[PDB]
Amino acid sequence: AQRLMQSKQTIPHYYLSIDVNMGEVLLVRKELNKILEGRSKISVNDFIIKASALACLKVPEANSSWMDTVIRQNHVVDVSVAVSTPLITPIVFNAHIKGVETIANDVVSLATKAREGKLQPHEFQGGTFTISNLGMFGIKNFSAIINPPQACILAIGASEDKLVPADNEKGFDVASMMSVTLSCDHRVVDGAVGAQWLAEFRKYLEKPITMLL
Amino acid sequence: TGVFTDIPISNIRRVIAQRLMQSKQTIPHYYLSIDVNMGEVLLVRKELNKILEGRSKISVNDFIIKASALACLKVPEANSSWMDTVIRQNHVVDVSVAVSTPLITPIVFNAHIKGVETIANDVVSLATKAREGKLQPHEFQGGTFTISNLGMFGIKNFSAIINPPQACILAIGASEDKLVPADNEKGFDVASMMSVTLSCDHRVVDGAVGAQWLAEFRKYLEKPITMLL
Amino acid sequence: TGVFTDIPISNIRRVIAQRLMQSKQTIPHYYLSIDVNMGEVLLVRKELNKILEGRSKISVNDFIIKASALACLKVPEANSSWMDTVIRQNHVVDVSVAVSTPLITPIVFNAHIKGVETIANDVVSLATKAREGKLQPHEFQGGTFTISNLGMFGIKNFSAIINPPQACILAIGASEDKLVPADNEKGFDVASMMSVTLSCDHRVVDGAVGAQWLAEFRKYLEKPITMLL
Amino acid sequence: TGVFTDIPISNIRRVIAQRLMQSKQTIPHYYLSIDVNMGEVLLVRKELNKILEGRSKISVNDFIIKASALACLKVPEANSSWMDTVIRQNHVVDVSVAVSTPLITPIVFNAHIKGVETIANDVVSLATKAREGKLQPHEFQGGTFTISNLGMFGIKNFSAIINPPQACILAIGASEDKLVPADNEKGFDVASMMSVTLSCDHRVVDGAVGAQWLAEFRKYLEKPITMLL
Repeated sequence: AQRLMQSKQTIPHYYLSIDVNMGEVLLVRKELNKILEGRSKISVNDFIIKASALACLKVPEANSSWMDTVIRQNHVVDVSVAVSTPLITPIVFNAHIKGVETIANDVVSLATKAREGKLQPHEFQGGTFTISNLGMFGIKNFSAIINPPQACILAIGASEDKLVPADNEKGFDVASMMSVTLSCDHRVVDGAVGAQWLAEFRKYLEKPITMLL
Repeated sequence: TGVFTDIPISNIRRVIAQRLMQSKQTIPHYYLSIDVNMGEVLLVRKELNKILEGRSKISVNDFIIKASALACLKVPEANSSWMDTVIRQNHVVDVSVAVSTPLITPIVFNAHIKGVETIANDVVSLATKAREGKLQPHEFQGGTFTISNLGMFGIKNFSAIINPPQACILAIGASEDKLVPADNEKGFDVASMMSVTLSCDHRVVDGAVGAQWLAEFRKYLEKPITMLL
Repeated sequence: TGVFTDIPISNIRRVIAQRLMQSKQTIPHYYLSIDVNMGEVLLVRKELNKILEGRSKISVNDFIIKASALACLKVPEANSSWMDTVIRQNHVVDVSVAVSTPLITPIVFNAHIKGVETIANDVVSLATKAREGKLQPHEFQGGTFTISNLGMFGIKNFSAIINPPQACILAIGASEDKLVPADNEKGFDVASMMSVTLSCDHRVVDGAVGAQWLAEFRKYLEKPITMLL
Repeated sequence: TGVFTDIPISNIRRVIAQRLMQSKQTIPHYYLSIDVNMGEVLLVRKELNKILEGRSKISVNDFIIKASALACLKVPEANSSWMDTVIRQNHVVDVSVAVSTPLITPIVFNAHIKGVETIANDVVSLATKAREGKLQPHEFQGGTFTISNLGMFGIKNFSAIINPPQACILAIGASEDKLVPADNEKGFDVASMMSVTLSCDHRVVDGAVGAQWLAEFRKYLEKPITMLL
């Protein structure tokens, strides 16, 4: 409550939003799960991690922190996942490098160490980013408040089935849509770059092979 | 003229010649080979080149780098070095590319991490610094691996000798069009095939693991999306 | 951790490493190769397995043993050893099988005589005594021949180095499905192909006889009933 | 008898054995390979044999000689010798043919000049002087090149070791019938294929030129009239 009252009383928040067409990621996720023996499941959440990290590389200022003297800009990406708990927050370390499946295994081993057992304090340190998704609960859209060392949050909505315009005989087709919102510090993230960040994230997810680049 | 003519032996040629004579007189070499069906990589390469503005070309050679590096992770003992007291096994992958030159050898550093396009740009900037200009000695150090491909010259298959700090080489043949069996009405279809050979130290690489290495490399290339894992 | 890590060199690994370094530094190796059409052996193997109650499985590897042994009889000089004073030519065929192990090498004794199923049972009882238990030293003696196959691992082709008392190795590739020309309406048919390579000493095996050896081996396998002769 | 038997090592066999042990213990060997589509040469060979009265047969081996010689001209460094002080590069091409014998090696002198039929007659008159009669020592001198083919014996592919004054060998496989892709209604056609391997010294032959050599050889044989140029 002190973290929240403090940060919403200091950081000048603002909210940017988009829609992300998740079909292609659904195909690749189905396939990599087929290729894995069942040795390890892979969630959509892992692609979410991988992409948001690479985007933090492409547009660094969404991945920095506001210290009072100087703005601190960090070249390694930690990403903390906001997991609900009867609000434990494991950090995935150096996610900008490690592959999607090691990210998935990392987030599960961290969840097992969290949901029913104690974690070391070292994992709660709120390092450099936060994803926070509530699509399981059926929330369509939501805007979070952020934790003060950092400058941004990523809030993910429920995936849904909308009728987009098409070129076939029917004139339309179904599409999976995720509404994605992004809060920013706005002393460090001016709106055009928050938008640039959301742009790259949108492209790494609309076109998943470009994660290889 | 006459029946024969002589020219003095070059200095750098004697350096290389010492490396080669030494290593083929010490390391117990042996040769494993496979065929790799390159069609899917050709599709993904065409597409990522389409998505790039032409801001940067991407060769097949870069996928070759990325995969051989990740395989070095999956099967570490093909990526190690034989020191006389202990076998030295290194958790970071450097990969040196054997580029022909009127044999300059740039190293791509930490290729196990960096993405395919930064690997492509790295190998070109290293080639520009090599083919017509001097490189720092620091780049010739033969760190931890070597790819060496001669498919441009139309060689189908070839087995190289390796440089002694390391334990292996990857030699890549020309891509070609073979008639594999199929299930359609015709009963067959065309396929792109690359013959890939791999030399090993064989005090450190026993045959089953050299094979395991070749297996993973084959799967990262037959099924390119698994490079994401 | 760090950029590299070290582990002490194993004792048995140094024994093998001495065998390998020694033999690839002494024996003048060379590599002959063929393709062997394995369909007929596949039919006979299916049938003899059907006729056996399941009392004993039979692998393709056993036919490989039986044939290579009979060929050693037909062309003796591929089955001999180079001693410094005289070439030693031995009228009994032992055959050692190079089995991968986390490289244990059981010998099948007098395989030139015993039938295919006793050869299969011999190689399994020897594998059971090897993979998880100690063997007597007497079985590691490298007697007079070596088969070494890596088709299970998907290797297509490979050339091994040999162990110095002997003069040759047989390396077996993966079986595969190639489209050979035919005489029917389609003009072609599928065929099972095994690529088989054979290393030789080449002070004792001149190329025409290494080839003769490979010839007989090819005929005992292309036409399996002639194993009865 | 007994389990083994011995025969004294032959003198000439020790001479050859010294040549082989020496050269595979000194020269840093490596192996390049291609496939050569032999159909057109088969047509021209059939025709020139038809035009000759039967006054002289012509083998495929003669085209092999003519082409490898002209290629030695186009890419000189595959046709030179490694002396310790300087690399010796010779503007005349001798070519020695490795003929099997119960390993006699006649040399065809100045083959870069003489026509295909005089090359054929030269190799037969040299074979007649060799297989059942003594040759002068002057013909065994291993001058500047060696072809060595084992397609008669059905070997598909093989890599030889070379004799130390020289820097390379050409090993020729059996000609075979593969199903290449085509443009007609069937989608494919039969092709005659020869697998050709080439060993090199690799202090004098860097890989791109060994490849260049193999390239020209491939073109003189794929397109036989260009032998006239």
